[PDB]
Amino acid sequence: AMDYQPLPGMSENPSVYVPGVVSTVVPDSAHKLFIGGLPNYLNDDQVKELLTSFGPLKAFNLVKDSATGLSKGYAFCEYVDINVTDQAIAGLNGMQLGDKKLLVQRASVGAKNAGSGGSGSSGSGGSGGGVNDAFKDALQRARQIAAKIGGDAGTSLNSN
Repeated sequence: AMDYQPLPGMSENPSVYVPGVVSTVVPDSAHKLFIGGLPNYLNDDQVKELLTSFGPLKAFNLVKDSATGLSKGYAFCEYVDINVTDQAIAGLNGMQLGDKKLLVQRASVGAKNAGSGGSGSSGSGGSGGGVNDAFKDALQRARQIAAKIGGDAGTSLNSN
């Protein structure tokens, strides 16, 4: 048994009462983050602990292979805190966990992803001050939870 059922009338919880928490399909918006270069053995739930560390997440849609059923190495997610997007992406881009680092860029409804030529400018500064640079705490958290799960060999859904 590996599922979450809330108790109707007994605690509404902070933000876990919803079974299937964080939408598995992320509605196309400008606060949609694209994470590329992530381990194929990490899916939405497992990557949540890395991404949600910076702010509250609303939806998480990993690119999953339809052939055999594993992560394709990329994911799309959106912060409910639309403001946190700019800070989180600035802190999470280049997130280096062990020997693998993720490329976190903006999907923006299939805009261009980081621009890379005109469409990726006007942001070369004014990031220091608002970004909480605790990627150390996020790293430790993520890597220890990844180890806790055993690299997709268990669960960390402690919802009781």
